[PDB]
Amino acid sequence: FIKDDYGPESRGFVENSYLAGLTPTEFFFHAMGGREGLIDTAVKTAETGY
DNA sequence: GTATTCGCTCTGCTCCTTCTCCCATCCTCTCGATATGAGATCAACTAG
Repeated sequence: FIKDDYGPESRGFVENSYLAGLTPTEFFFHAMGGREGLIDTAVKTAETGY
């Protein structure tokens, strides 16, 4: 991306469906979001269990 | 003789420092590391 690109593509809007398939940038941004979910799931457990 | 201070003490108030505590449950597997006898004392015999 160009510098200072606040457009939807650049900042992680996946304009495709799962049937259409994600583009490589959409794939990476989606992996980032899913990683957030995985970290939350793996980090909340200790602190909720305590 | 009372102002007036004034030195000194008594808390007491924030704050910074220390220190001590805690950090889900359960389960499977692999892998590495991790002396000896002589003399003395005593007590049980073991008989005289």
